[PDB]
Amino acid sequence: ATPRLQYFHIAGPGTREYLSEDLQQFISATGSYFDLKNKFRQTVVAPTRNVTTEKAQRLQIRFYPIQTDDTSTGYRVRYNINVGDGWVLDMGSTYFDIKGILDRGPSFKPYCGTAYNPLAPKESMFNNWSETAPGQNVSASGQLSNVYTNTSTTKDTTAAQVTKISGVFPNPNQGPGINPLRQVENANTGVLGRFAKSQYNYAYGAYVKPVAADGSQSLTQTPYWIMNNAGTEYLGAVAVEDYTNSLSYPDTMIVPPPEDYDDYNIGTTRALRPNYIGFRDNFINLLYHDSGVCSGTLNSERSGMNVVVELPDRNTELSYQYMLADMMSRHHYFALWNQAVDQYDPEVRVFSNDGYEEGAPSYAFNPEAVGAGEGYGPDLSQIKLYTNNTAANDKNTAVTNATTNFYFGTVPSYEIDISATQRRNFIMANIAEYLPDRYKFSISGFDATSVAPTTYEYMNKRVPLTNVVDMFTNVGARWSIDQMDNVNPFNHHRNWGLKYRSQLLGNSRYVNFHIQVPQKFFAIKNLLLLSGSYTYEWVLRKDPNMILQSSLGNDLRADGASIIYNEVNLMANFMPMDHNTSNQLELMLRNATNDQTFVDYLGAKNALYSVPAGSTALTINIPARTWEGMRGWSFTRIKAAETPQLGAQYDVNFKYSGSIAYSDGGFYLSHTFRNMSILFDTSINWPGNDRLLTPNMFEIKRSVALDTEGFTMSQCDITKDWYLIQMATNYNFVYNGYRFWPDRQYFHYDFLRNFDPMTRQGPNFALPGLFDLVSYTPTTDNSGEQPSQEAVRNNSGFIAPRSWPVWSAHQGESWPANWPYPLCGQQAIQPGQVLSYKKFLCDNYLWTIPFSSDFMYMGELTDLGQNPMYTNNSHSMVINFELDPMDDPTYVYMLYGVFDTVRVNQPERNVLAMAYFRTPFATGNAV
Amino acid sequence: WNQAVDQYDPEVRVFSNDGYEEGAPSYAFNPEAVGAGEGYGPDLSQIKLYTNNTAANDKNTAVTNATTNFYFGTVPSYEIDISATQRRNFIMANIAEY
Amino acid sequence: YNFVYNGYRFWPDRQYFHYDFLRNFDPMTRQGPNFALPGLFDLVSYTPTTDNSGEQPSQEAVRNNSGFIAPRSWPVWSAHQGESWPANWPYPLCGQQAI
Amino acid sequence: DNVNPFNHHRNWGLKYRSQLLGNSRYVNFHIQVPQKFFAIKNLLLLSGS
Amino acid sequence: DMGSTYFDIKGILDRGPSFKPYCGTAYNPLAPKESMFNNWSETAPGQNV
Amino acid sequence: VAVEDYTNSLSYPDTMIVPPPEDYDDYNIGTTRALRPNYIGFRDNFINL
Amino acid sequence: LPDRYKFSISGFDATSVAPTTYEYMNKRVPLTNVVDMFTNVGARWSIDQM
Repeated sequence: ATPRLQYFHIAGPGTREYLSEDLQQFISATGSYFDLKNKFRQTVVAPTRNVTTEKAQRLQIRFYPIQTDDTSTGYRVRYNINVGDGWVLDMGSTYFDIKGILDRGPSFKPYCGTAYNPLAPKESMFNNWSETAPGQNVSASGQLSNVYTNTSTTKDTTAAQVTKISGVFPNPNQGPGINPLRQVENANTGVLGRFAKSQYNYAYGAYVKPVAADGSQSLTQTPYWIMNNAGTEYLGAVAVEDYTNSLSYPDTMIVPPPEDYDDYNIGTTRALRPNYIGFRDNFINLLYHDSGVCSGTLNSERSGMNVVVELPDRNTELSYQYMLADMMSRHHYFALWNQAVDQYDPEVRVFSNDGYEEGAPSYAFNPEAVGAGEGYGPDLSQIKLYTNNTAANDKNTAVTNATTNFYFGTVPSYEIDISATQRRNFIMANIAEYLPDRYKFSISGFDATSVAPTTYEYMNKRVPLTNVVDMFTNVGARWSIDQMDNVNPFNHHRNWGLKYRSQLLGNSRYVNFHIQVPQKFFAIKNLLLLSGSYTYEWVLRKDPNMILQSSLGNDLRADGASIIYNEVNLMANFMPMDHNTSNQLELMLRNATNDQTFVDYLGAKNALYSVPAGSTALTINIPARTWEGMRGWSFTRIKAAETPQLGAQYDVNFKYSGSIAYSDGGFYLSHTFRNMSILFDTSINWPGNDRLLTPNMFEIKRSVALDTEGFTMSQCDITKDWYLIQMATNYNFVYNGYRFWPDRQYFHYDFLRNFDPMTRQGPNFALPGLFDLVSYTPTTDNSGEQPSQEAVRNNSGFIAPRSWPVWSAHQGESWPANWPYPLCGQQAIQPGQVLSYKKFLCDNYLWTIPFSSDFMYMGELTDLGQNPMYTNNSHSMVINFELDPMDDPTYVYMLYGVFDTVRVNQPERNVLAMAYFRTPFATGNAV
Repeated sequence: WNQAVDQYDPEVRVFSNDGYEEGAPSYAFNPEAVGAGEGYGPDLSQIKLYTNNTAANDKNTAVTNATTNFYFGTVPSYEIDISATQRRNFIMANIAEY
Repeated sequence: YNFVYNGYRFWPDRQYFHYDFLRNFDPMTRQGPNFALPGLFDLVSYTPTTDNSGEQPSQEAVRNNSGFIAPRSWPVWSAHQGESWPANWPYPLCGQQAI
Repeated sequence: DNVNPFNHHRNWGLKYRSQLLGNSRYVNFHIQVPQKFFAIKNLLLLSGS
Repeated sequence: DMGSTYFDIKGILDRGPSFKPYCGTAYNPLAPKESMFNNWSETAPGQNV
Repeated sequence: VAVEDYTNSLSYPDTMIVPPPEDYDDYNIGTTRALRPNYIGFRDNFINL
Repeated sequence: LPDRYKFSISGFDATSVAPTTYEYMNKRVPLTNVVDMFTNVGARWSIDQM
């Protein structure tokens, strides 16, 4: 409070108490148009007393396990958090510092495409050399680039280069080195090259590990002479290296032609499917949460009873996902808690087929501007240039030696439309490659039942059908491919969150990971422990499918993935606040009238109801209950293959490593709910007041083709009833008018941000014309040939055959396309020959129904949750579903509305007691 | 409410002519790596391969039958500047068209 | 962000600042081959010859995109030349044939 | 500069609006059009006919 | 309020020859990097050409 | 044939010649590349003005 | 890339012009192997030379 500081308002009183009172009224009055409040400084002074100890105190304490007890399924660690008096510990700052060794398995490509000769054409060959015995029957094809301007008819100019052949001198990188190739003479140039003796001659992805520090892929180089039909004339030399055993094709696969074409055709080489095997969002599935058989244990010393009890019907991971997404936007990337949300490519899921950016005719010209590619026109290779006679208007003088090139026509070029070429490459690799297995076929060397359908090389060696999706697939419609509307979009190499999460571990599969995992159990997520000695043990998963997330969802255990935890230490930060006040703080927190209370953010009992493949309906009957504070219902359906056994130490039937929609918020099956009904008693419908347009059921969607009375809103098949339910729940205003609500777009799990209605038209088949020339059923035979796909004849001569795998070389001839019936234009099909396909996708939403009498949010403890007709009187509801029938077993992830709270009471030193209470479902059993 | 505001492309209205992304000379090669497009240099179509003699530094033995093509020079290719191509197609189909 | 003892968390309230911590703090990780081993010859050279000539023959040891780009000793923006060849430099850090 | 920039195929709003109806020129459209007149845009009508 | 006071500066700026406002070139940009614009090399008109 | 003398009337603005090495200086002209894109605008907030 | 990872183009020579000049930066092509497609092919990794 020095007067020198006070004069400049650095440690002075403050603006409100030193300015003239009239001035404060003036600046406030004229504060909306003439702001003067920034011209009078004010400084906020720190407490500077009774807030921090001078005692030598550790600011950040590392806790290392007393006991470990490693096992094959989990990795337990037992800590002992000693909090002295005057110390106050927040478990919000507690986390597990985990460092170990991570093997992400060979099924891990951190990059699309290949790294070896990426610019090489797929069906290229690296200077072939195929022989039976050295010097015996030999076949060889390659470019001979290097020149040495030899004087021929003798060995001296050639043998000099041959003596250099044995080294790296052939040097495949260097070529002719002459820019005008026209200037070189055929008899005074010399020929050099370097050929490879190997099996599987493919330039694309060809890798031969070096043996010396200067290129030198091989140590033995037998030289061969090049001579014309006569042996007298010396023409060139050849270097040959044996790559039969030294050659490999990492991150690439051979796509052979069909079995009838296996001979006299080597097919093409394609890079393996990119796969990212990084950790999951927020380190989900890394601690044994939600498991009552292998839970953690936090308890004090005086009170030996464990205060961390976990139920198999709660969801710790998903609750954190919802809590964090409401706390902040999910597009923020926080690498500490590995906070990278699972996000697909919006251009890939809802495939807005807008054709392609049709531009001017674009060509690829010669390296020079002179040539005769497809040399139509007169030869002009033997012409003679004569000087003109301006008086006689004719030739007068012949030029002595006119060395002229002088070809005919424009620059020889090959035409490409990149905007269409890249469009099909985008469609057929970011969309086609992720089709379901039922729309794929083997590659003429692969056989089913040899490996499980959840392995990496199974997914690589099954090319999708080329007509189920292509450039013509609903050419003008923003339409998510209905063939993959039920395919997990987060299992995609464009999943930027997982893409970031995998690259935080490195580009190799041998990762010495060091990570920090937050505590997520709601009772101890933000617990503020007072003085005392606490022991807090927790067990960590070792399942590669659980702890690691693939971008393909393959079985990581079957792909050799594994993890070893070396050190798992517990970090805690302690405020160095004055012991005279922290004991006061801990004493006003030991007082029972003011003790910590924590709720699970999800607030939902979690029940998974099996729905088999062919089934389309599900009945959820429940025993008699009081529903004393129920919040409502939330439900989506999750594939059983993507959902682990609940409360399982180690799930053996779980052979999937993509995005577990149960654990995280990666919901993608909010569609495929036709309708649902609620009956609290055997026959008492919950709405039961003619609230809805269909009072006895929650008709989520109805087909617009069969629609007669309407009941479809937002230009899709969702119903008026269901649309009102969602907007009323999330946004609290439907009776004042439907509107968009930008205040909740950040939430990443609300309705409007991801409710995507789409519409296409499609030709009406089963008509005299309109033959539906696209086959969706593969022949599921060993050969990589699908003749049923050869009826589309689009891009006929410019793409690979439709029966062939897509990534094979093009062949055919230009031919009028026949398949895509023009739905628009002046040559369009008849208006009676078209249909409508109103549809909607809604990802990451998890449909909610509030247990509120007007469906509008009016408090966490809803309108009817305290209505003493349910609270006082027992009821046993039955919930009836009908769903779009899928082809694989799925659950129906039904989330009720529960008030799962904890009252943490710490009456004495190191006496810790937690009381758990859940209002509708207090017993927490299997329902 | 069919709420989708009319959005002109800002890169189209105010044409910020930043040229094009000039990289290395881009080349489109033959489907194979072997070809004789613009067949400059010696033909090498009727050649015969001879085994070497290390001691004599010369030809010693002819190969029985060498089915080889052995074209001259680098891999035949056509040069295309993708970035300039896209820039012009963008201009003509987005600015010149309208 | 004035809160560390209650737990490390992302703070979206300061991501506009253009000079705060979490906006521009970018951790990254790579693995790389371990050279100074019997194999793994480190076929990339980082020291140019520093001569008047426009040739760097020490760069000719990567043999990747052999017949499809300019020679590695040549300036990058020269015409492509060479012959197709299996690449040797980039040691596979992943996949079946990973080191 | 004096040509309507919203009459462009890169009109993302218009592209979305046209794609909401389908890929054909033959549309069995079903839409919900709001009321915009200010007197009755937000009028709270009491009981009555 | 000197918050509104600024300097209305106008003058002649020469940014120098070291100024390319655009990546790439503007003259035959689609031309291949090593092409020739229809060569004609001679010693004298009608001589060695 | 039409021949025009551009010996002194021709220039290569915004482009530079990237010649091959001296071992390839003859019998090869290499390629040409545009100069590095350089923007010489003023600084942010007219800093250092 | 830094000047220490570049070289002259067989026509340009150092010490002829200041290193802080434009045509010095133009006429110094960088080394092609220090940064290329294969440079940490799977890693989100800022180039340690940059």
